[PDB]
Amino acid sequence: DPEVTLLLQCPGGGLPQEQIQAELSPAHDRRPLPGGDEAITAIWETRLKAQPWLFDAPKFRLHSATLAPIGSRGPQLLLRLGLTSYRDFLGTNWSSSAAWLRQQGATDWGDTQAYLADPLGVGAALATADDFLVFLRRSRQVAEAPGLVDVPGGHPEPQDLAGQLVVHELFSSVLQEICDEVNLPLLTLSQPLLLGIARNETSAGRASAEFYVQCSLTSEQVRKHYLSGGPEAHESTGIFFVETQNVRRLPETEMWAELCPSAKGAIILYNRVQGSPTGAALGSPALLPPL
Ligand SMILES: CS(=O)(=O)Nc1ccc(C(N)=O)cc1
Repeated sequence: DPEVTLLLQCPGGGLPQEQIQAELSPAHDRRPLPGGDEAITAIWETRLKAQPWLFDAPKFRLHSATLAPIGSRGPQLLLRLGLTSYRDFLGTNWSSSAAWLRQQGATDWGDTQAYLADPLGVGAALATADDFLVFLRRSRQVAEAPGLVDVPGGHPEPQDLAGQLVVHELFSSVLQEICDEVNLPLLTLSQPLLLGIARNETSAGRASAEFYVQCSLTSEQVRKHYLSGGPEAHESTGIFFVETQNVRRLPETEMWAELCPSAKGAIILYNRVQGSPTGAALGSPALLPPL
């Protein structure tokens, strides 16, 4: 699967908020473009002259993530974060010359991402009480991945001492994205666990944090809540459910070619981190069928 690369797989079946540190520093920001940031301003001006209702918004930028030695006490992950914006994304990762910026970053900084906005996404493997994962169909009229299958998520907007507030906003934002798009009550959702980080190589390597969330409602109750909002309550055009039993072999199905890269990342990390049992009981042939 060339359109997705794993940057991080979390240990212990996934990390809770209390085990993650963030360092938010201007040292983690995008580098100014070789010919000046005027090229981003020019793309933005041109876009507003066709769509004058568009607005900019701040975003978190992922610089890097370091995992502690496995089995250790204390914080298990450090996230190095800077700040970016929707405007900087449209002028870099979304630009037709994004591959040229990646090559110049390798040359100048030894870092393919140095000249890229790289806004941080969040996504969820959302499981129902009757053991299904939740999937959403994208509109065929949108600019990125039209008509493809997605999972719930988004790109969080800002507002270990500033750090712990940033980790809280990341975990908070995946729950808020589930409530806004699936129309679920917040009290039906578990605290999220971080499964890992995946990169979208079709969007010049931008990364998404992928989380596991468990809902106390059944698939039928989740569908009712989603539909009861009506067409204006969601950006997606449909919802559907796959048994967790069948998610194991999803990359061998015709569904796999319809999944957007960030949803592929969520399902690969769910299979590696929540699936794949390590012990004798769940490992037994009747419970883990070979092939
Ligand atoms: C049309 S989209 O599928 O919502 N794609 C996006 C990609 C990046 C950003 C960002 N973090 O600036 C926001 C949205």
